[PDB]
Amino acid sequence: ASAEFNGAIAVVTGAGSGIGRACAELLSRSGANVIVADRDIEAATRVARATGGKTLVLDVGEDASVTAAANEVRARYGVADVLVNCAGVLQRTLPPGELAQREWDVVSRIDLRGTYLCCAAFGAPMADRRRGSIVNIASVAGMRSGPLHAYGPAKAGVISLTETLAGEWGPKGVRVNCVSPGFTQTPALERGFTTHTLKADVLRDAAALGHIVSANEIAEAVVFLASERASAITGVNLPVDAGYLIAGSWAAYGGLRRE
Amino acid sequence: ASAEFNGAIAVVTGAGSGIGRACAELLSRSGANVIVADRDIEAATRVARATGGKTLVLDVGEDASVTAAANEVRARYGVADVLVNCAGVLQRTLPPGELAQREWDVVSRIDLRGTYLCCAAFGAPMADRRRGSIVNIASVAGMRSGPLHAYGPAKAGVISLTETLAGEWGPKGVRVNCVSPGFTQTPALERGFTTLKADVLRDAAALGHIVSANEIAEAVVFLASERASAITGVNLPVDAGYLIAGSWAAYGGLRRE
Amino acid sequence: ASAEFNGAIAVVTGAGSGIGRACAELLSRSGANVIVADRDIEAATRVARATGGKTLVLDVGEDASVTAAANEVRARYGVADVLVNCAGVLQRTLPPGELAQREWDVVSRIDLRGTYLCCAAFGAPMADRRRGSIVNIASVAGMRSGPLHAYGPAKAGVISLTETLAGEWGPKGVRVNCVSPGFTQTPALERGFTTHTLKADVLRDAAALGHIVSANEIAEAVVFLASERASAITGVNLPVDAGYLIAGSWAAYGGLRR
Amino acid sequence: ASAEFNGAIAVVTGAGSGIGRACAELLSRSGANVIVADRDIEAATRVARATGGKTLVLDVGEDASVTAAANEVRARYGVADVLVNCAGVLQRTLPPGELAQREWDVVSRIDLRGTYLCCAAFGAPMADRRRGSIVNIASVAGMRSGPLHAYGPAKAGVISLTETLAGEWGPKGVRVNCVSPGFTQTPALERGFTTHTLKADVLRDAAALGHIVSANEIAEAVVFLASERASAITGVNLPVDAGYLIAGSWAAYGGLRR
Ligand SMILES: NC(=O)c1ccc[n+]([C@@H]2O[C@H](COP(=O)([O-])OP(=O)(O)OC[C@H]3O[C@@H](n4cnc5c(N)ncnc54)[C@H](O)[C@@H]3O)[C@@H](O)[C@H]2O)c1
Ligand SMILES: NC(=O)c1ccc[n+]([C@@H]2O[C@H](COP(=O)([O-])OP(=O)(O)OC[C@H]3O[C@@H](n4cnc5c(N)ncnc54)[C@H](O)[C@@H]3O)[C@@H](O)[C@H]2O)c1
Ligand SMILES: NC(=O)c1ccc[n+]([C@@H]2O[C@H](COP(=O)([O-])OP(=O)(O)OC[C@H]3O[C@@H](n4cnc5c(N)ncnc54)[C@H](O)[C@@H]3O)[C@@H](O)[C@H]2O)c1
Ligand SMILES: NC(=O)c1ccc[n+]([C@@H]2O[C@H](COP(=O)([O-])OP(=O)(O)OC[C@H]3O[C@@H](n4cnc5c(N)ncnc54)[C@H](O)[C@@H]3O)[C@@H](O)[C@H]2O)c1
Repeated sequence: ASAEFNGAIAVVTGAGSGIGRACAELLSRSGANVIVADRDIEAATRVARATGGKTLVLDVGEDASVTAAANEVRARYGVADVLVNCAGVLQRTLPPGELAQREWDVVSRIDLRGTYLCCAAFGAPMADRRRGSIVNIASVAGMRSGPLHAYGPAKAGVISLTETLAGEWGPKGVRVNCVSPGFTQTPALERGFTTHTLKADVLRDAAALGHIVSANEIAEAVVFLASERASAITGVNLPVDAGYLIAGSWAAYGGLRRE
Repeated sequence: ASAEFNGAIAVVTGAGSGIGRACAELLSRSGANVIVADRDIEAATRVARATGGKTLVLDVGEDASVTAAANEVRARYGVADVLVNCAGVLQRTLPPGELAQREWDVVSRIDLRGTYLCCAAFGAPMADRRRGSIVNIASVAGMRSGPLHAYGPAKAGVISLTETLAGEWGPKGVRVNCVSPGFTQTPALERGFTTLKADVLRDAAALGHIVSANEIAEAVVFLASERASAITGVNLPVDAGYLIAGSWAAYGGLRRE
Repeated sequence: ASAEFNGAIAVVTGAGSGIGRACAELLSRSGANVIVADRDIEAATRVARATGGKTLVLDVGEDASVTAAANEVRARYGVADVLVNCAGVLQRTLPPGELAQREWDVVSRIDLRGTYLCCAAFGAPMADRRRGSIVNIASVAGMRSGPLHAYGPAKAGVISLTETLAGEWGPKGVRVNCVSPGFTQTPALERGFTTHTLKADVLRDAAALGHIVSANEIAEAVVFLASERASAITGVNLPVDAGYLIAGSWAAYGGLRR
Repeated sequence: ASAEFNGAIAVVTGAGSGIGRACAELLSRSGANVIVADRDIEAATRVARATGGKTLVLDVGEDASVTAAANEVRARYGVADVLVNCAGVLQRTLPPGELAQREWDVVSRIDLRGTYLCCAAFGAPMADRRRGSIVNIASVAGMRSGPLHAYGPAKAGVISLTETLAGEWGPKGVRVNCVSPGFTQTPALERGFTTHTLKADVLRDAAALGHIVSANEIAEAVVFLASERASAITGVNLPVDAGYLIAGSWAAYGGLRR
């Protein structure tokens, strides 16, 4: 535990599960007053009870929901000091034509547009106040090819939006960065194992360190960038991926040189 | 003029103006049978008359329009050999909160989703046929910071989608690449001068030029052609050195004449 | 039919073999007056006889050789219109400690420093004359991880130097770009097969298009960038790799769908 | 507390001044046993008196110096747990031809080759023991164009080498990452002000946050990556630049909105 965020209001979207839960837990253990924001109130309530945080009902796919949630935070607590955008959904890894356009649309709406909605609603007041730190959650899938024709582009959009906002709000004292997880142990990744969409040993083999990343490891990088340890860092994308991005190019040379 | 695309069916979206028009002109001068596709039927027809191409009514923001256009092409001409995705719109350069969410949505719908709609509708038949070349139009704005919180992310999405498709369809023999224009002289840029200042754009590029639509088209046509037979999944900036020049300010700026 | 150079003077380093040979051949077929430059005069002569170009002895690891070559070009032909830096060497794919420091030093000296030597010697006069186009040869190995602790860094150095020079000389009308080949069929790649450092089917499998790149395919990209068809392109790195950079990230999803 | 190292041995090169000094200081405050390594014993002694660390004479431009220093660390303390490569030099911002080749060579030898020498000498034993964390210092100048035809390429080389080593040694449990500072307040930057090579207000204006980066701010990112809080991070380049990389592209739109 630490006092690094004592007094800080930290809104974490998607905080009921996975990466957002781990960020909420670490921010709370670091002293922050965490707003546990999720569309799933049961999950958010469980996390808030464990962290001492406060729940906020938030559907990032619904403009009215985001606007209302932002107004509730301002009225009840104050201008957010930290915003972490973890709400997101995955997609089936289907090629164009097999992937339903409806599925493509949902991924874009939640993962890119929903992050924009929250940055605008929670972050514009930060720029007005002249202080704040925003951390978005992108993905290695936003950085390289893969069978994710909605999720890849949406996460690449998050990397871009992190850069555009960092330039817009830098002169107003707000830092905006993003973390790009590799394959991270969460209930979403477990559902991929259950549908046989992914295989755990295949994911380990695809990473230079031979590990699947833990939600807590992602949260450490988010909290670093959200904190004053990162006071000079803005507009960056930090991959936390156990070396996934490193390993793929070794196959032409016979693969990683393993134990 | 050349025969490099003799016999090829080349669908160009947004071909009524600007970059798409220059691509249609150069593809036609290179021998292709150009399908001049646009939401603006009068503009498409002017370009088709000049190029010997054929018009195709296409609104990349309407799924039914894209599906019908792809079906017309397949029945009247055949499977496309080349698809160039130039249809697109710009946005007002407003910060979050000032930019209307409706404006953000339109840009994402046309510039990213509309390119996906056309890649799926025209490009899946290419993958089934085991040959084709697709060139998307991104932007330097998809590569660096700027005051375009819809357009930047959408164009970054185009760069990503070019990569994801190149991997999906590489084993089926379809190459997918993208060109990222800098500031390019088109009627859309002229509307910016009447938001943007021409001297400022020249100063922001290492070569001191605004890119012409024809210069963009040369890069598109290179990537679409067999001169690029081993090139897939790449983003080619055609920007007069905009991406190069910004980092010089800390050292006193470009060292000019 | 790829471009027209109208007699432009084009100096190609490493032009006796592989990528440089293919660049010299296509430039000559495209109307350029090619200067076939190489450390191996016998290989340069063979290529120059086939291209109608002229030979130039050039060892990019020897400062005096680069200076003397630039002086010969200036006196005999004039300032170059095009420079293509293809001279290069590979390395054994050994981890640090197994890799001899002497091997590391050679690769850095030839592949990065030697390209800098030629850009300074042949390219500064281009900037003085307010025109020219320079194409460097980097590699996908300068863009991603691999067992190449000298060659990767040197080729990443070439990508950077392309950007730095593009900015220095952009205002003087000189474009500077680079091509990053993937695995390309040359005698240097053949030595990787013979020594069993590389396996041809493994290289095809590692590319989204399932091919090894040909030297001519690299030359087409070099010639495009060197030509007026690329008059607005500067400071860019163009990968020509059959989709090597694309394919590696698919393994986590079960690999390429073949 | 930024991190806890529990007595881990941390070798910091260039630790007598600037970024290396700040890294040594924060590592010591975070519980590491710091080895303050520098070519200048006087500066290293001053830093080590403040950190309780131990001094090591190290010239990263002399192979025998690096080898002897690694042997002394192994003999006196053990295999390093952490290595931070901060030894470096800048260059005059001159175009090719005006920049002496001797100046180009020094920058490449110290900034890229010297980092490779240290990664090989101190890092191969880490891979052998199956544990360690290495942080290299690159620069934003290794990521974008500028008037730095040696320093840009050398620092791009460091970003590459970080990736190549991360792949080589990842399977042996060693993480390798790098930090790319922007303009950072050190004696080296002050020499740029004194020579009027740089102007402080120009550097602030070129960053989205309007600041010059402090040496301590760089050290925080180095210590995060070196620590177990970054146990899943390898092969990455983390810019710490107050938004320099963000700001340049705004000029076309009228500049930053201040
Ligand atoms: N798990 C991975 O391997 C991985 C990898 C890369 C990126 N990511 C990204 O990290 C973030 C979280 O991933 P996760 O693994 O923690 O998934 P998760 O399913 O375990 O948690 C996601 C949370 O987001 C909430 N949520 C979903 N849609 C929402 C909506 N419209 N409005 C509000 N809340 C919504 C969910 O209720 C859920 O609690 C996502 O952006 C994900 O794309 C995850
Ligand atoms: N001009 C530049 O500086 C510049 C820079 C970077 C990127 N781009 C991109 O190049 C592409 C073309 O730009 P331009 O300068 O030629 O603009 P332009 O206005 O001159 O031409 C754009 C064409 O797209 C058509 N179009 C717009 N929406 C459409 C829709 N839903 N369906 C079908 N057609 C539609 C328009 O009718 C028009 O004919 C765009 O993607 C643009 O974002 C332009
Ligand atoms: N073949 C590939 O797969 C591949 C991949 C990526 C990059 N590259 C790069 O392409 C360029 C050409 O490679 P290649 O495959 O054609 O090799 P190659 O052996 O077929 O030809 C290389 C030429 O460079 C000459 N040369 C070597 N050192 C020289 C020196 N100091 N001075 C003058 N000439 C010298 C050689 O005599 C030879 O003629 C190199 O830079 C290489 O690193 C090659
Ligand atoms: N200051 C900046 O703005 C900035 C920006 C980007 C990157 N960097 C990089 O950070 C690192 C340190 O920069 P700094 O500002 O702290 O410089 P500095 O002059 O303040 O300190 C550098 C230290 O490196 C030592 N050193 C130099 N050459 C050496 C050699 N052969 N062997 C051993 N020690 C040697 C010096 O004795 C000195 O103590 C460098 O790699 C630099 O390139 C600095």
